[PDB]
Amino acid sequence: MFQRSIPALITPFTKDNLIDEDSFVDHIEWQISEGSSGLVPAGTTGESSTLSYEEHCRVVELCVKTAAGRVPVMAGAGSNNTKESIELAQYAQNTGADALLVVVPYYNKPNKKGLLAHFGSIANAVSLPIYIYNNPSRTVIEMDVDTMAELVKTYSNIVGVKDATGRIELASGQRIACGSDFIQLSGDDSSALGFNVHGGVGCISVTANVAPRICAEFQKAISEGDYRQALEYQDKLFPLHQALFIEPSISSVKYALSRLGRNVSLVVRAPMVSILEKETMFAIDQALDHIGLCAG
Amino acid sequence: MFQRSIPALITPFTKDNLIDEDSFVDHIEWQISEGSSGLVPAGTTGESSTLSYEEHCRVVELCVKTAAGRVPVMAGAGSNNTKESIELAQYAQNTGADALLVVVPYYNKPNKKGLLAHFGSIANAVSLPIYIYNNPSRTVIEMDVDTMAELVKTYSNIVGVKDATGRIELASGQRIACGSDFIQLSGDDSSALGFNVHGGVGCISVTANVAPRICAEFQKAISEGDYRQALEYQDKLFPLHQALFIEPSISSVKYALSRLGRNVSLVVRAPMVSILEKETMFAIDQALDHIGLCAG
Ligand SMILES: *[C@@H](C[C@H](O)CCC(=O)O)C(=O)O
Ligand SMILES: *[C@@H](C[C@H](O)CCC(=O)O)C(=O)O
Repeated sequence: MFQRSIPALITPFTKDNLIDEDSFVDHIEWQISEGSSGLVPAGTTGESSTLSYEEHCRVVELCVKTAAGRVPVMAGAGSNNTKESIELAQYAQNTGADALLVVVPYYNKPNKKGLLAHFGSIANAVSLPIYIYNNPSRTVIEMDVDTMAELVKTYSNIVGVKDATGRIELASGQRIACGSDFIQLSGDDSSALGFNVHGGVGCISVTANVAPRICAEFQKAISEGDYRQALEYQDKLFPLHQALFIEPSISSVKYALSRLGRNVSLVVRAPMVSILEKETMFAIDQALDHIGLCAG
Repeated sequence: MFQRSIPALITPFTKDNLIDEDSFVDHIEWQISEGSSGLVPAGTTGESSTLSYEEHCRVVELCVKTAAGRVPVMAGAGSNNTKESIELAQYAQNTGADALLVVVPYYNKPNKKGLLAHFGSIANAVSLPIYIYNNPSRTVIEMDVDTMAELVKTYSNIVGVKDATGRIELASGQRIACGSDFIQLSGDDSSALGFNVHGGVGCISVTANVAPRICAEFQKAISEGDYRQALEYQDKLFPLHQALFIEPSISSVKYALSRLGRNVSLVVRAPMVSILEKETMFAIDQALDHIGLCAG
């Protein structure tokens, strides 16, 4: 269901700090027309953390309605509060999402028994497919492979992972422990290539917000097994992947989209700030121009 | 104003998962009469992550009303959403708290400019004193000494830190950069002793929930400079400090309280669980015995 290039969508805001619904719709429609294969609304890159419950819901609802069944929609539905996670998950299901992205809880550092309680309680509350989002560089704790295997064996609707560790040995470990039917998606743009040759089938990408066509061509070459050509795309994209997290990628992505002429404002919600260092903007600009993304 | 032993109060829950207000009030009265010098409601040990906005406000208000001026109340106003922190801080001010505890944002990983925006925005929205809560073992990012010193120099109501790093060389660096009027409180029970000799004046403690009297006598000895007696207290408290975070401390503390006979249920909110391993319960029990606290 989910494969190849899947953007973790930004959430654009207006000058008055409302959800820029028009810009969000245009972004989705542009992403699809450029070759993105699925959508993740209200994830990390979507500034989930600074959305109200009702904004989060509205963002998922809007993304589902815009996609119009052309590509699958994996709703962000995870916080570090299980009850709230269940509420976001059931909303996503009732509004028509195709699947759920559920992060390992951040900040309160549950132990393994808590992870089993968290994901198990969510899996029992919806019938949608659930993707475990493992990102220790933000959550500190890391779900280990025994726990992930245990969840897959226990809950039929826990069906894959987003693996943002960037340590691709874990892709081999997860493939062996959870089965080759377990759907592995990279959560780290810069190692997405090797992740797939170890068994991944796509990437939930930051960079695809900014460069969806070549990210899509990149993932298409991999799925055709043209790895020589995938390596040529990697050398072109890698400087951009890197330039976009010199500072928080949410700021950097909106900076780049606005530079490219997309109708996306620079506004972000605190504690993100839109002001970038000049060295950062210069790195992003050079990487964009090396790919040749400026129309004019 | 804030000094010696200050418990990060647990939030007790009923069997039906409501806030157990009578238990919370009783815990506060007990804490005060056993010699705790301040209270921090709705911090990390308070399970702030799993309180609704309303319940968080209720915990703070109920703590303020119970304390009734006897000891100062430093309300938890932390989240990784700046707008929400402002609302929590303004609720705390309007309900009568004496100060605010504000964690460095977790999960979304702001950079230095984001920290200045986050803490600056909060300092502009309230007139209460603010304590920076630095805990990179949960937030990943760590506020550095230059950023702290700049906040302190810029905003008159940024007055202190909770320094939960447990690297006490930072207490020296923060003392020199921010000045000796800067109020430094340890956020790490096991190194509170050395933290104070480097310039700290108290501890926001997990263990004080369980053994408020001994922790109070421990901090009293330090403030009188009887460091020989303080080391004697450290040797008796250290096994309890360590036993309480074998597994998550919020579960471990509530288990310890019930083994002491207090009216605190074991209920915690997912993704925390109350089940502890046999070895964890035994390590806590023996640590409690070693302080004669229960057996002798
Ligand atoms: C997933 C896409 C990326 O994994 C974000 C990675 C990061 O840590 O910045 C998402 O939910 O954004
Ligand atoms: C502050 C007290 C401690 O630093 C908690 C220690 C931990 O990281 O668990 C608080 O807000 O609980």
